[PDB]
Amino acid sequence: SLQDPFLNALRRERVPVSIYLVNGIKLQGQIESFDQFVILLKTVSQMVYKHAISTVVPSRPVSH
Amino acid sequence: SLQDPFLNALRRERVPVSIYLVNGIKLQGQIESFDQFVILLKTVSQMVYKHAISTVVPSRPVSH
Amino acid sequence: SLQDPFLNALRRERVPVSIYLVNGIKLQGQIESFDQFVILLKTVSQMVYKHAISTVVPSRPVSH
Amino acid sequence: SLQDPFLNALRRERVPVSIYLVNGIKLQGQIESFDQFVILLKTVSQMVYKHAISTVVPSRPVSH
Amino acid sequence: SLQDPFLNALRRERVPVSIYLVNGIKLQGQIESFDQFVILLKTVSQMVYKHAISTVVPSRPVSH
Amino acid sequence: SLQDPFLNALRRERVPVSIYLVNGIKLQGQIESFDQFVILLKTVSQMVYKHAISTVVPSRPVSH
Repeated sequence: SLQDPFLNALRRERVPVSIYLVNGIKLQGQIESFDQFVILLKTVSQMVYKHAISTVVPSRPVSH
Repeated sequence: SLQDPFLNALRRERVPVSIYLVNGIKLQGQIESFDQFVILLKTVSQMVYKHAISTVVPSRPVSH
Repeated sequence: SLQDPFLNALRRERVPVSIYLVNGIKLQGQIESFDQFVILLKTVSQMVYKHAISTVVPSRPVSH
Repeated sequence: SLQDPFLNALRRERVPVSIYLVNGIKLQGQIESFDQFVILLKTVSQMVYKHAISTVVPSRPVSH
Repeated sequence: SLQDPFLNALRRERVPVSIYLVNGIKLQGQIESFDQFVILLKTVSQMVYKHAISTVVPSRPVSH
Repeated sequence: SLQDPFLNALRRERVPVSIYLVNGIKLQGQIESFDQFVILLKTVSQMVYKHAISTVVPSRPVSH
């Protein structure tokens, strides 16, 4: 109810984001797409499993 | 049955909280919103997956 | 079938407990309440996600 | 289909076991009881969440 | 909705991939097959549980 | 759809396997049996929770 509109706003607005993983790695890029279980983060797109994500941090505020 | 009224009390009362992640990071801010799987924590709001959270600690006691 | 009566006994008897988290932290306090996914542990009550808990250890034996 | 008869054999036969947790801790004792999500391991009984367990190792072979 | 066509594209196109695990290990190979819970990664094929995967990174862009 | 025939092939053929856990431990033995949630790995058989497994690696290729 909140997750989907937040991720969709980031995707639609092409906002650069930081995705912090539970193991301490920081990914950065734009959300190309997402589904129930994964986020596709744009050299290639990488498929990130949500279960591995701790936080998604927009580079700037977004309407949601 | 307990989680939702606790989080809602924190959100409604705008109580500063600490969210401790399973990987040892401490986040701090106010709960803007939450749903089944995520908490939105207010420079930007960040989307925190519950699966990554160990504990939510209010800065002061809250009615719940 | 076992979890609920065990936690309820600890709550009802107000037994001090240690809650060990998967990341190695030890929490201590009394169980105020619990639900499907969280335990509320009593300066403030903190909301502990069960997914982050490894073991719940009573400070003394309890009827269950 | 395998988990329940294995755990029940350990419980019924009162076999000492080692329960290794995902965080590297080793617990030892006898299985008093178990349910869908937890194992009760016998100074006090401690409630171990299965999600925190990596392996259950009997101290000797058991019929199962 | 996104995961399955992405993995299927990698499998069909036999694209070398890197599979990063939550514990920091990097696996490399070609996706032979996958199902709801596992990916088979091609000396032998190894069965990788999705719950252990953080990211799947194609070695080159793929139609999806 | 893939996991069950792979594990069954390993079990039926009694192929030595390595089971790598998410915490970095390596287990070795033969799969005696498995179910939805656990694998029984043959001094004693140990019960390994799948949630703790990262990869299952056959010692030699197997029909599947």
